[PDB]
Amino acid sequence: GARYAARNGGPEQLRRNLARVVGKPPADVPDDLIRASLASYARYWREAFRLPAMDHGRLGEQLDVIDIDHLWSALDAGRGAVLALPHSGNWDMAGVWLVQNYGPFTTVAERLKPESLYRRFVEYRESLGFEVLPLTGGERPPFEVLAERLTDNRPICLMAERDLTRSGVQVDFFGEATRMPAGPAKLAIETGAALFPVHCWFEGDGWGMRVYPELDTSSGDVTAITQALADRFAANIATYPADWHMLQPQWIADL
Ligand SMILES: CCCCCCCCCCCCCCCC(=O)O
Ligand SMILES: OC[C@H]1O[C@@H](O)[C@@H](O)[C@@H](O)[C@@H]1O
Repeated sequence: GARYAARNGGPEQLRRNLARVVGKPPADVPDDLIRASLASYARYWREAFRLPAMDHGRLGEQLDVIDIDHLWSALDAGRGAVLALPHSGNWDMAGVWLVQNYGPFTTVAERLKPESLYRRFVEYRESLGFEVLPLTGGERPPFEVLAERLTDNRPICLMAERDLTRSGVQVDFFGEATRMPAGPAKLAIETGAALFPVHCWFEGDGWGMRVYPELDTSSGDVTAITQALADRFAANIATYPADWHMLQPQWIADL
């Protein structure tokens, strides 16, 4: 019921999510923003098609990342780093930038059906240089392989603003209840890795990317950490609202 509806969407569900971003009823969401959001949504897929075929050496030299030194200094400190970002802009282009300026990083992939579809997504992201760990059905437990990368002073990247299963962390998101994955907060606690909020967007015909100051994981409270994670994502999504490709149900109430 809710698990099926939670993996559907389209322009109608997009309006309901952007309604929270702008703070207006669904019918009052600007028609120009919906068009910009669908246009941004189309661009990611248009780029995801040709991204494995482009000159990644060019992309790494010419694209920039705001406050990238936040990540370098944390890797210079031997701590590892957790990069948690929302589904905004082109994050596969951001990974390309990291593969060229640092090297391969690790991530997790939901085991989609059919398997052939899942196989294609692995190939796609592996052809970009990412390490893809199966969230289920794999050889090793995903949470524990990632923890090894973090204590090994390596970066992992997690799409970390949506997880509407029984195991999601409930947080406030534009004043309403949603659920986000616990992975990012739990991995910074258990391993001490630096937890950096990350945001990607479309800067004209280019790509905008930014690393934000790492969150305080001193409390060991997954909710308090994930809530600060939600606060940062909401602050960034509000700046580039059209570049947030959330056509799926996001908030608990819409299920
Ligand atoms: C310094 C900024 C670098 C940001 C690098 C972002 C790379 C993220 C790539 C994520 C690919 C996997 C997306 C879906 C995974 C899932 O289902 O959780
Ligand atoms: O975050 C997971 C989502 O990532 C997007 O880039 C697409 O590949 C979706 O099919 C997938 O469900």
